[PDB]
Amino acid sequence: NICLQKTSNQILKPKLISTLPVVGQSGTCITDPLLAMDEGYFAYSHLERIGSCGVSKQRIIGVGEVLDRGDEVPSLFMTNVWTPPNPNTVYHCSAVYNNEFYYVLCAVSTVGDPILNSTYWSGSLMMTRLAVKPKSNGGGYNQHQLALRSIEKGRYDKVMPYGPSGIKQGDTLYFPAVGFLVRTEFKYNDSNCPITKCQYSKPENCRLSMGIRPNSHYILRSGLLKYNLSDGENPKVVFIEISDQRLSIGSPSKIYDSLGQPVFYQASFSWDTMIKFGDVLTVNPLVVNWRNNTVISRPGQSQCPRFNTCPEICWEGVYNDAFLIDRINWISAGVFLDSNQTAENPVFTVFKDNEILYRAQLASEDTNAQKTITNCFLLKNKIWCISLVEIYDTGDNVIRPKLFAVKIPEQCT
Ligand SMILES: *[C@@H]1O[C@H](CO)[C@@H](O)[C@H](O)[C@H]1NC(C)=O
Ligand SMILES: *[C@@H]1O[C@H](CO)[C@@H](O)[C@H](O)[C@H]1NC(C)=O
Ligand SMILES: *[C@@H]1O[C@H](CO)[C@@H](O)[C@H](O)[C@H]1NC(C)=O
Ligand SMILES: *[C@@H]1O[C@H](CO)[C@@H](O)[C@H](O)[C@H]1NC(C)=O
Ligand SMILES: *[C@@H]1O[C@H](CO)[C@@H](O)[C@H](O)[C@H]1NC(C)=O
Repeated sequence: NICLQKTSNQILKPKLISTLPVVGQSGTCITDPLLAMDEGYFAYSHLERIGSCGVSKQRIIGVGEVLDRGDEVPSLFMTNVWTPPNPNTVYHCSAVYNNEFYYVLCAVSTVGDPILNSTYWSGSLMMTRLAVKPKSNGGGYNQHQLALRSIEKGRYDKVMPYGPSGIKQGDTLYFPAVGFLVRTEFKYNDSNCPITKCQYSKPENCRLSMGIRPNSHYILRSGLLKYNLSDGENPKVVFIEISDQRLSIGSPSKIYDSLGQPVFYQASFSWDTMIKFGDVLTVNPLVVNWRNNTVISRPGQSQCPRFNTCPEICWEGVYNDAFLIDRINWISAGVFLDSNQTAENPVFTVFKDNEILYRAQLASEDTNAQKTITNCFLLKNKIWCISLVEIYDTGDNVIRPKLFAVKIPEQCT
């Protein structure tokens, strides 16, 4: 039982918790965060850059346990850390937990960020497996690279992990992903671009905004990468595209279990800026029963600001996910930047489709903030959420992820 009523009472008490100590050291910038959680365990990643935010010094990928720290508040206890040999080659990591291991799928690139340099990326992927409870002298039990024998990608030129975390269904893992499709092969009817109440929107705007520029070589299509652990000695990776219902440019996404059923979140990196999430009807093919949410959006720039609904040509926005905490009433929780066109003012928010119930400001109105990743769970039968929030210090000119733990209150006063 949680508070189901709208209230201005400050019933949310966010607690500042803390994975690694380097996150705090002066002289290093911490970027490209990942946080994933399942079954009492977590996976975490960041890129460390000496000085500017840059020149990569170290990629860390670690796993551990989520535990009560001593005073009934959960925190993260790191258990097993891996450092890739060249931090300049590893991009877009994504984590799924299964049967005592976390599996982490990343892109390997000798040509930079594959999203920004798509035409030259080889499409190379790597899969690393990390024991959540390692063994002293555990060799290939503690950390192990898995051989990817084959990547099934259909009509797509390349496919890639794209989002912090996914789900397992038995022996099969599903990572959030994106497919690179040659723009000339994209099948789209401009009549489907919804411009009826949008006098300035051209019919072609949906189609042109399916890539990061209107004249891009590729369009981006979100979906899943399926990895079945029982599928022979070296399982294949299979791309599953998201359906064309409420289609938005392929963007960082998340699939997660909540209350026994999966939910899918897709970041709004274009003109469709109201929150894109909902229960998954089928995983393969991927169909999402998108919420008709009228209260949660995200900051952008001039053409696609917060609350924008009209088709425009734009590639802008921020990843601020939401986690379902009550299916019977469809109530969710996340951290959203309360601003129209600047990445500012992170607020922990509990909300329904057409109603914000209650909230708590995490910093100040002028606090610059960016990516937010929220996961909720039970601790002694009380609903807790942990949110990673990138806080940008404009004075210091440095981004650092902060971790907050918030108990969802039972009462409204
Ligand atoms: C982008 O791709 C080209 C392809 O050869 C490469 O030369 C260049 O290094 C890449 N740019 C960055 C910033 O990595
Ligand atoms: C294109 O889409 C519209 C959707 O209303 C449909 O009426 C039309 O028959 C479609 N066919 C085309 C563009 O070939
Ligand atoms: C995974 O692989 C096993 C063995 O081939 C098969 O029995 C099972 O149906 C597969 N599951 C999925 C979801 O593909
Ligand atoms: C959202 O709205 C559509 C109509 O555009 C409706 O068909 C669908 O059922 C609604 N989704 C919900 C309630 O999850
Ligand atoms: C932010 O955007 C909304 C919707 O267009 C508008 O109502 C509101 O006035 C804007 N806020 C500010 C502070 O300009």
